[PDB]
Amino acid sequence: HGTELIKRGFARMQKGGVIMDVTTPEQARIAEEAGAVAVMALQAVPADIRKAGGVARMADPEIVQQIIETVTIPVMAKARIGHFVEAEILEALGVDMVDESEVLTPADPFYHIDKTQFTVPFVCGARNLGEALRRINEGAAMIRTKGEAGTGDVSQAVKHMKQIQGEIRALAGKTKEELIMVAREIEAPIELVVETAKMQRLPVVNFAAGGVATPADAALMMRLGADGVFVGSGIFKAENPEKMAKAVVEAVNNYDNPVKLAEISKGVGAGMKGISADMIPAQEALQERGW
Amino acid sequence: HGTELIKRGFARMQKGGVIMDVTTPEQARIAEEAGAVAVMALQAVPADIRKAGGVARMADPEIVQQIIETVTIPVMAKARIGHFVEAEILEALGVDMVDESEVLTPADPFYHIDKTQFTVPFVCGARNLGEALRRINEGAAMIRTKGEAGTGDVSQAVKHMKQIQGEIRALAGKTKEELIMVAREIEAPIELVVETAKMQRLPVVNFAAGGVATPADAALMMRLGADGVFVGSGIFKAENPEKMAKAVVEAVNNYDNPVKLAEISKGVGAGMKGISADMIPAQEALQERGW
Amino acid sequence: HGTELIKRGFARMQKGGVIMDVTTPEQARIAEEAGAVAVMALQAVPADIRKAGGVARMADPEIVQQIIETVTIPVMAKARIGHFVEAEILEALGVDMVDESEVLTPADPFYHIDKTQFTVPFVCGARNLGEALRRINEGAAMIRTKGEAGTGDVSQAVKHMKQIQGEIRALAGKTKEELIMVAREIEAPIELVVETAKMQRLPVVNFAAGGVATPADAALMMRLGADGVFVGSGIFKAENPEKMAKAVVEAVNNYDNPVKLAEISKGVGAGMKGISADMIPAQEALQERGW
Amino acid sequence: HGTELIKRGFARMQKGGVIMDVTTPEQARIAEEAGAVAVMALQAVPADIRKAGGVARMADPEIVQQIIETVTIPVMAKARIGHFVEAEILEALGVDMVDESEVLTPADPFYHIDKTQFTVPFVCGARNLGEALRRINEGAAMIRTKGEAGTGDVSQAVKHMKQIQGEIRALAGKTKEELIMVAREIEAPIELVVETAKMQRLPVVNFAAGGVATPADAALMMRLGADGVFVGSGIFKAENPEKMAKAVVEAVNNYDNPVKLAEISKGVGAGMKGISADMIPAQEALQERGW
Repeated sequence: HGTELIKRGFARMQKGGVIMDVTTPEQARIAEEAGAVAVMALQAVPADIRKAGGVARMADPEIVQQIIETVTIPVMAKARIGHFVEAEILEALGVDMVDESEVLTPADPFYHIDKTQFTVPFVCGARNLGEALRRINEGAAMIRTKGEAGTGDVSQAVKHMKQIQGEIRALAGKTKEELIMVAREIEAPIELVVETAKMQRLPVVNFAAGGVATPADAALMMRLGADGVFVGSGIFKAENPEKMAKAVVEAVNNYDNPVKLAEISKGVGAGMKGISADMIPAQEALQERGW
Repeated sequence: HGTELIKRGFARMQKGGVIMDVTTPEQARIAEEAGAVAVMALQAVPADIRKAGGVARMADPEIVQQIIETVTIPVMAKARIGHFVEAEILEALGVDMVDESEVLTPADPFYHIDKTQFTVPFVCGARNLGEALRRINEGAAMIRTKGEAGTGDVSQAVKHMKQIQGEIRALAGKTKEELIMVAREIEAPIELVVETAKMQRLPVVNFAAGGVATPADAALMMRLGADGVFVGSGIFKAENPEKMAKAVVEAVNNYDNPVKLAEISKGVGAGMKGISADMIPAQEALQERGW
Repeated sequence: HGTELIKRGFARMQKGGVIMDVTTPEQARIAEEAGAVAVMALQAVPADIRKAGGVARMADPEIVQQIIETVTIPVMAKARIGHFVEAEILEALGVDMVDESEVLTPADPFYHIDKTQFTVPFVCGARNLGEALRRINEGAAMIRTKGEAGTGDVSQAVKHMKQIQGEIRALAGKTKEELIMVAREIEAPIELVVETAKMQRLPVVNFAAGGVATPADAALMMRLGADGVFVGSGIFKAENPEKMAKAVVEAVNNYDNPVKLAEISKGVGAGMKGISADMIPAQEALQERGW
Repeated sequence: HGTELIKRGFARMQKGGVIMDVTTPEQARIAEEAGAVAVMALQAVPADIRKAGGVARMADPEIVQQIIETVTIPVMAKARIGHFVEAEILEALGVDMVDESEVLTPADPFYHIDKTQFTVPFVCGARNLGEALRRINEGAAMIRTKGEAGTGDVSQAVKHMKQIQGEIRALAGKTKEELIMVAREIEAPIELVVETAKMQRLPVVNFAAGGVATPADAALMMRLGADGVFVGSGIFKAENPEKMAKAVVEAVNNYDNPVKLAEISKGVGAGMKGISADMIPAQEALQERGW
């Protein structure tokens, strides 16, 4: 199987980019022209998944094969939580990274995949520091904040990004006898809590996902310490997907220049009509999945 | 960056005036002719925001650019709570004051902007004396009562205005050992609670907002000690926006002359059909935002 | 009045020493010969105060005058909480430092003395970081952990010493927006929480008090980061006060040399028969005083 | 410092023996003649500690020096929980093993010693599998069940011995995905829970302590899987310490021969008058210490 370094060397190439979720070959072609670094083939954007309801599963193998033949950038895919056979079918198709999505219906209500047995690197969700460290223990090669997929509200993504980054800053200065106590409270391996405290960052690349809907929200996450952004319903549910796409990609490249950001936001168009994240009942919140 | 005095010298020029919220260049032209002191460009008046629902964001940069070119009085804008990048884009556009509105959807559920790092002065909401003093600590150059935006009921604005002004009157006569105890109960800096107690007023200009719907309500707030009034849905959701506008502006200039106030109120027209503030559930109350 | 620097320059001379509580001139003479740095005149050691009960007050002015004439090292005294007139009488007698003791019966159930109006430096108790910072705000020139006076159990002193020092280590690495949140939770001035976080120690000298009963416990507190130790009932309620005194003084000077510590502990004698700190009801715990 | 193997090679020499707690040189001489493998010097047997109350501490250094000069078998000692300076003084005296006893008054209510920094091997208590694995993580070179010291009731020791050994038997057959779930429930390192499951025993020597009072109880613990027995108040609080001593030592050597055990128990004498373990309130139970 692929060494952990090489899986933690496919996740580092994605730094400072944008990943756009697409459903058809034409949408995949659009994203590549805008300058994206990867695409995420799925049957329907997270906004539609809330609307349609029912049971969501892995995309049809026919679609993921067509997108791959259409773009040159790496292609990712989604699999249900704990469905180690779905992740086997995607890997055989040639995807470069499999995303254990909480958007799709969980298949195993207790366990996640055993990601160390596979070769393709994975990406997993995380709400706090405890969840980030457990996932890396299982072999996750990247982490992305859960947020609230399909709502267009960046309130939840910022909350989870300050929880992960807020805790990692407190670990500085603590003594060994205390870092052992923290590992108990957050229920994380003690080997990682010491590796994190020495580095002051998650030992794997960390992205932002859920609620990114405008060029301003994209550059906000990069100013909180993210290495990139996952943009889904925000672009292709907007007024003009083509214009919004180039704006978001350019926003991440100039997240620290206020003068330029004003230029980008002009003429982009109206964003997706979201849903207030505080309006969603807890039982309906996708973020609650991924124990 | 701009010195606190100059930011606390742009907020003082607005004393004894009216600020009217507008959405289109024509509405901006209307307000200026009525004699207003400033306009607040936004995508939709707070009355529509309740009706439309969804996620509300910063206005389109194209609109704020058009209003600025249309009026000579200063132009303000709104930004979401905690979205320090949106406040960066507005400042680059040339607005003279950015309003951290609780009407829009909060972007950060824990923190507000760090307003001391910017040059354009800010304005922030407040329900009591504790909230007013914390905001000024962060660099707010003006305070306005939250009220209940979009309801047309002046019950909530009066309540919050007697909470802020009622507390500042109790601080007179107290001894140092006691002013320290108050700062604990209201959770405010002790340096400000002593500056307030010596001045018997908020050290920054204070306006009234939310529920002002008639020339009588406008002059009521000025008789409770306000320095001005923020009028939003009240004017342009009324029967005749043009006539209501001149009446409200004239009401604030004669708030202490009963004979004249009768003359102003004649022929103005029917006010906006409001909503009883006591009918709104707490979870739906915009005033609860702005912790 | 004495400048805060000079009061924070009388507290620094006491670093790396032992302060022994004495009741009679002969006990005061004993402590000086053992090499102590100061004595604390009081009517009865904290062990007797629990036994006798009743109301405890400031020592008789006749006693404090006799001790001062007997020793050359500085003489301290105790005063009740909030009794600003008792602290006035001691200062006139010539004591060099007044100790706002929680052992004595509180006189004011809401407020402490206003220690900035006096010239003699003060010392005050503290259970956590919040209490340490409030006391320094009022003008305290030294801090000592409350512990559980008169029990001979070093369990409580260690607990409070890891609470104060444990919190100061977490403050390293935090950002300004977060140090403001901490100051709210611990209810401390924001100016101090930033001074502490930059220094990684309390800005004033910190001692250990309560439960020190053997040469081992004395060197334990110095190994947790204390600058000294307050030893009360431990020495003069032991089998041989003369031998225990020289041992404790020598323990603090060799707290980091295991070979020597064994030599000191040989032939010292039996320590005071203490009381298990977990056996004391909360209403009877002296540490609960000093809100 | 001593390698973990050598500390886990001083604990293995004690297999299949008896360790007798002694207070005076004569008692130490008695135990050696009976054929014991080690002695545990302390100020008073656990039976007296309950009766005397107060605060219990490390023995006088004079006593531990006298016992060592009297016997040829290794000499152990006790230290309070979390008192890393007391364990330093004993090591300098020449003891071969330091016992972090829960019988003595805890000195640190949150943490135990950091036993990896020392050279002398340690022994620590344990009520279940979770506690046994955490202690070994810190560097414990032996484990002994807590039981209920000083009661003479073998009900509690058997309970804890079936908890530790009962859990280790369930771990057989489980899959990796499940051994990770167990490590969460028992809050133990995942590296040890896999080492235990492969060996089907604690990776360090395990003894029995608390409630052993007769030659029958001694051989009962050895039939439940113990490697030895710690006998304290049982022998020297009995009718005839000399006869009981040889009986208990001989019981452990013939724990599996019913015919011989009858011969040993004849003429031994009356055992210590114990206290029913179910009569002791939880707050008074020594076993509750050692979190």
